[PDB]
Amino acid sequence: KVLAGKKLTDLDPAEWAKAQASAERILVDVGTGDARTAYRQAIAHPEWLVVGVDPAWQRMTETAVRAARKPAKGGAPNLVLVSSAIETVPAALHGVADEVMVLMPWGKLLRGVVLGEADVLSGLRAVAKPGAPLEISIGTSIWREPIPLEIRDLPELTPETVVSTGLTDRLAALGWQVADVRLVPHTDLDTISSSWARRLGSGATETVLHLRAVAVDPR
Repeated sequence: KVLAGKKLTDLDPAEWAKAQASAERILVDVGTGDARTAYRQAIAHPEWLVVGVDPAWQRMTETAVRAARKPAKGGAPNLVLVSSAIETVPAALHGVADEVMVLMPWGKLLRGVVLGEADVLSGLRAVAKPGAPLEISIGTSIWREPIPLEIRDLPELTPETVVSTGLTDRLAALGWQVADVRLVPHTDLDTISSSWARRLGSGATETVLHLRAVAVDPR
């Protein structure tokens, strides 16, 4: 269930309850990578319960080590790294998110987002409270060669194609009322995708497709 160092242990239902009650706000990152991005949201907002959810738990191990240390040594006790896929999220993670974030997704998470697949979008909808925003950010440079296999068979997602492909309708039918979709050129990449193999301040930027939606009633 939950990362505790380099070992994943079980999270006591009670402790998971107190942590929720104790938090000003709950933020859920689906698809976290090595989870440095989730770690920094936790450091910047110690009162947020930041929850990183992703099946590939071995990659979040270093983040978990650094987060387990004492406060003065860069520890972050408000960071919860959950080992789970979004398509079959456990019932304890149902309706907890004040905000759901999908920051530069890869693999199935990325493909399900571009295609508007029921299992990914409903899993994302399952974790959110009514009114909670869905923030999806995808770097557009994934559509230059070589285009990643998980999306190589699709056309480039633009603000205009999001509507004409019916993605905006599939989102609304699954409980996601789209509010805004736009391209933001020259976006500092360190804002939505940190990494322990990357140094902050490199100033690397990219064009990023943003999509905000709000959790409503499914059809």
